[PDB]
Amino acid sequence: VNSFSGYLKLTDNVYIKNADIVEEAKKVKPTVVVNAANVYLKHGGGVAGALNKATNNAMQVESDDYIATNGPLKVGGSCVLSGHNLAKHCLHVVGPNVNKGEDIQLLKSAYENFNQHEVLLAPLLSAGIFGADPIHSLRVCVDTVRTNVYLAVFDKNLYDKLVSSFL
Ligand SMILES: COC(=O)[C@]1(CO)CCN(c2ncnc3[nH]c4cc(F)ccc4c23)C1
Repeated sequence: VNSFSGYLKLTDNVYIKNADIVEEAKKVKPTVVVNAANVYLKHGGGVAGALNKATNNAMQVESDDYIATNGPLKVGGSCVLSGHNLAKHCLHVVGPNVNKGEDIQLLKSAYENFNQHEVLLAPLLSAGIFGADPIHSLRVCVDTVRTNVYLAVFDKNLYDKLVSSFL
């Protein structure tokens, strides 16, 4: 038993809700919140800009030190950093950005990072400003993640569509 509430169950291990991940994170304090990161951990907009704003820019400060030490992430890769006031940990995962021409097949590799964590609160990778089809992203999520994932979908219209079209 865990503290996530109001989710619809899609599969044995995947759950979905219409929610603001920042507010969902603020109430649940999950062990892991996933950020829709880029390779530079520049949290300017989308989910990343919202999560970072909710941390009063502490996420960005921590991220800049991470990059200065380690260099950029790989597309499809991830790193674990602090969850600040939102979660114990933040798993920064880089899905491919279609608006940069990145290979959508890397989306499966991106979701594989979730399997290193037993339970996660997450957005749909490569959705939103990353330019992928959220329905495809949901399919890859279901077919790749084996751990327990609670997907927060900000847009109510999109949430309803994802549910109605789910196979
Ligand atoms: C149509 O696709 C989308 O909604 C996205 C657009 O890039 C992709 C994923 N995403 C989010 N997903 C779950 N919670 C979210 N809270 C947010 C707060 C913000 F200020 C901005 C975005 C989100 C957000 C936004």
